[PDB]
Amino acid sequence: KDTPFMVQVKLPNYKDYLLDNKQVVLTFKLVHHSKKITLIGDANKILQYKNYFQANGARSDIDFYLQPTLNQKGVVMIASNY
Amino acid sequence: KDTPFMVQVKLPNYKDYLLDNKQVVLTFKLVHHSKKITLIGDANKILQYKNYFQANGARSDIDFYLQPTLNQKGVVMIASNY
Repeated sequence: KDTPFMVQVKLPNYKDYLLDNKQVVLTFKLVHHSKKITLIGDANKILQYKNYFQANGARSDIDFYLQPTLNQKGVVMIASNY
Repeated sequence: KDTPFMVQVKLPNYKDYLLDNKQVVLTFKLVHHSKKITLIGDANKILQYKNYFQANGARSDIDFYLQPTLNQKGVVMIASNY
């Protein structure tokens, strides 16, 4: 069956991210295949990302873990199928 | 411009991996996008994988890192574009 994976990607400010079409498509393929998503960064930034994926169809059986940080630039997303 | 990534996948023994076409194709998609590949597992097994990726990966700019362990169940592969 599917190869167990963990993918960590470095994402920009939510605003700039929406302007990077290739990055947006990549993150949605990641979410599509994941059962666990962790977002690390400023609390408001990671909420933007969480809500955006959920607003666009992310299943309720995907577990989102928010790790707020202080004075950290950007967002880190970790996606896993286990 | 490309999203910085690090992908960690769990692979079976080399001889079983060769029979999983979907897993073979996935690992070469990883190789094709990576600048660094780390293989963690039994010294003989991670060498088989390294040689396979070097011979058939069609990339000349990848740095391969070997981490021998005493684990006998498969190997862990970490692929990154930084």
